[PDB]
Amino acid sequence: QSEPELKLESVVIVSRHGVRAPTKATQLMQDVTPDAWPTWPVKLGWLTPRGGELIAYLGHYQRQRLVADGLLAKKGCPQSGQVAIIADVDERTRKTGEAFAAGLAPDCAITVHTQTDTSSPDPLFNPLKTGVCQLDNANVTDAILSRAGGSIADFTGHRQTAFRELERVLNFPQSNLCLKREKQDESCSLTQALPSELKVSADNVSLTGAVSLASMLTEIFLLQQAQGMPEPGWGRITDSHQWNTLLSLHNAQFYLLQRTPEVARSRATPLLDLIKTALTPHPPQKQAYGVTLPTSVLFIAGHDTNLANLGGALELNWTLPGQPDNTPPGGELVFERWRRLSDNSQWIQVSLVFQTLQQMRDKTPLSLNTPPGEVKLTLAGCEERNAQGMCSLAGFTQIVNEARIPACSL
Ligand SMILES: [Hg+2]
Ligand SMILES: [Hg+2]
Ligand SMILES: [Hg+2]
Ligand SMILES: [Hg+2]
Repeated sequence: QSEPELKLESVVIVSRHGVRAPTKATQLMQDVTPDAWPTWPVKLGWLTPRGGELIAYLGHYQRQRLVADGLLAKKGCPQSGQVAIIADVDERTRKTGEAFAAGLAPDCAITVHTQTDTSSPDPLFNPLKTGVCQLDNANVTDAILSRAGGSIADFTGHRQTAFRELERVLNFPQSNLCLKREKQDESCSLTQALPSELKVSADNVSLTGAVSLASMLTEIFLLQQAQGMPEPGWGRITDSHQWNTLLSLHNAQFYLLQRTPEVARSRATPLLDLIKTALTPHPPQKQAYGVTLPTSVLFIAGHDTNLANLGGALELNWTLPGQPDNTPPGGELVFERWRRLSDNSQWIQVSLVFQTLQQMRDKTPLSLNTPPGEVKLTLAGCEERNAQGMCSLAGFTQIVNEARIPACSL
């Protein structure tokens, strides 16, 4: 029988937390719609039990997947120091680490390690926020505007179709913001009512106005859908074309703020370093958290921003069939190191594993027979590839070494 020419020796998964309740409930959010936003079963920004289940499903699937690839045993708890789970200090990331462990190795109680001080932010997930390093204001301002086509105005102008679709779902025309409009000489418009400005600081970048509101609102509609709520968007979202149109406003903000190299490289350095060191063969040592690397499987519970920063820094681009959000809840950036049996050469493969919006909505259990969506990624700047199109260890290491910003390493 034909035998595999490659052998999986290491897996590093950077995952976004699972489905959570919206992070905010502001006055603006209520003024752009005459309707009442549905309530959630958990606290704002917290993981919902359903979100935990969905993550557990992926954990269940990865276990079956890894067993078939021979990296994890089919029975029993993984051997000590074989599986490592790290998570940002947030409740939602911590719980995602627990949901994955429970799904990967039920009743095994794998430890979810986090930074010791959980009341302070973890630089691993954003070195800017803690001051490890800073953004070049002028340079970042120029790069974002450049990618925006010169101005945020031209940027939004090109997405008015998506913006009017959002207004339709919000019944924005009968909203307070619209009704108490002073300049009613003109038609109600989200981009007009809320001009979007680019704000760049040493430790942060943001978009004010309709761009960020739209990006948040559309994500909330997706969350309702994934959460299984009766009628996401008050029942005004009836087809896949509408889902994509709405979410495009979300992916668009991430394109500008999280994918832009001038922000991405810096923001992803700590993770880039952890990933490379975890994938590079070495004797069981550390990098932080009281966890030994290298190992066999490393699961990192983070955020969508991290997935986008890594994509931008590694020059990885993707679209997920059946999933309008490019960095969906539970979404996994999978890094694997395979060894070519023929000559013992090392190769790295990158994928994006995720549950389609329907698999979330229907809470469909995952397995080898019913796997989650998956897209094999190609490192744009990698020259030395193998038959399967994987990048060589050396090639990948070169890519990581040039993308990272040393001043931002931990
Ligand atoms: Hg720990
Ligand atoms: Hg190490
Ligand atoms: Hg490792
Ligand atoms: Hg998102």
